[PDB]
Amino acid sequence: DTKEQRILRYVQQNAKPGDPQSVLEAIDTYCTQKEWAMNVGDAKGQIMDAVIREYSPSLVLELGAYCGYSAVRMARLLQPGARLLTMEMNPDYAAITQQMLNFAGLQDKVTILNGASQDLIPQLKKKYDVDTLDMVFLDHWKDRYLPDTLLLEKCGLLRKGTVLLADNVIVPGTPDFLAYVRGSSSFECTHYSSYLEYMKVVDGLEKAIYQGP
Ligand SMILES: O=C(NCCCCCn1ccnc1)c1cc(-c2ccc(F)cc2)cc(O)c1O
Ligand SMILES: [K+]
Ligand SMILES: [Mg+2]
Repeated sequence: DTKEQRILRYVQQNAKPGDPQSVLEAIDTYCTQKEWAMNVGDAKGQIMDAVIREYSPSLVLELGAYCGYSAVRMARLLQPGARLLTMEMNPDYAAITQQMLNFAGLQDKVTILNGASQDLIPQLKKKYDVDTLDMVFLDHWKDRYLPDTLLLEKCGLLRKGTVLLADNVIVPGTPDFLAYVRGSSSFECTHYSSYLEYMKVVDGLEKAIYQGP
């Protein structure tokens, strides 16, 4: 019995099917009262919501799904017809995320891609019929934020205005990614100071808007 299975069971028994807000509230209650887990959380989640509402992206890519908390958070605010693709290397987490989206009634808006982001990103154009991405949410291996951002550019997946939103830039931290985007004329950066999910520890989101080559 895993922590991720316990979170999914808790949602199924304490939230309303087809109600994404109740799913988010149940995950946040479980993680504050029972066991911490690496979901983006409500503090950083409110900043995510404000970014999503500002840009109303039609196609979002997420790197790292975990239990589907951030996928539910983003997908619930997407416009009819807009889509989210989420890459998850851990098959057990991918199965939890699929069941979380199904319970939230968001399954038609989100596609889980099982595998490594370094292998899946080069297949987006030809296999998944992607042209360019409107937004990317980075929440996977912290040492992969920079290489995958460089890979997205190489693959022609970024366009002028693509919004990169990165979790955990302070804790655990993404020092090479932060230094790179903040020092590059190809990105316009904004830091949103906040708190590590379910903890009185400072963390933050970085928004890095791609400006073209
Ligand atoms: O490691 C994290 N995420 C990546 C999980 C593996 C992704 C693998 N993958 C998925 C797809 N392709 C590759 C993470 C960790 C923490 C944290 C903070 C404080 C602490 F004391 C311990 C941990 C907080 C988060 O918010 C995080 O996201
Ligand atoms: K999450
Ligand atoms: Mg995170």
